[PDB]
Amino acid sequence: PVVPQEVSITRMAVTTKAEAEDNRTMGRKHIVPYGLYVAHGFISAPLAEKTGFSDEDLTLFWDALVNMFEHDRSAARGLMSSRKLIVFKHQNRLGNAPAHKLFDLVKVSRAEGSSGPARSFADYAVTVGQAPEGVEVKEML
RNA sequence: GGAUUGAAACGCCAUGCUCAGGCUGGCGAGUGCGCGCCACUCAUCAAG
Repeated sequence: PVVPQEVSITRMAVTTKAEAEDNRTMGRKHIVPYGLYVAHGFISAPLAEKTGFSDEDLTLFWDALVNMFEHDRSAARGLMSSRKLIVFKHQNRLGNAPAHKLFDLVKVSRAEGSSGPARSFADYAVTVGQAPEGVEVKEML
């Protein structure tokens, strides 16, 4: 669970002449002190065959995922980054094991020496179990 | 391999809590109160 913090901020300039008539406005800004998010995804090769999604497209997709947040900087988003990317590659065109059982292999738990609310990625320990025989595990990050 | 009222779908761009203000002015621990009254080191033991 995350506990967003509300930050009150002020601005020197007023926007309208009406409110000018002592001249400052107070706004607020919502931030998550820290949070680690898990995103699942699926790529269907049979659908790709119907639209030409090729291997160069897949490599570009992995590149986007690992570099997704590098160009999305803004005043509101703070610092976001991709920490880890596990890819399960199936031998067969359609799958070889149930997806939900593969997602279970990625265990995310808190480091041993860390207590209290998490404030950095170092407070978490992430491990990947052994995948079934028909699936290959790749760690792009 | 035609159709999961489906297929596609950012809440998003940005914004000083600031400018400043002695905890101060001053107030005896002080007046006083015997360690003191007594009590043998002593009764013996060649020098070789």
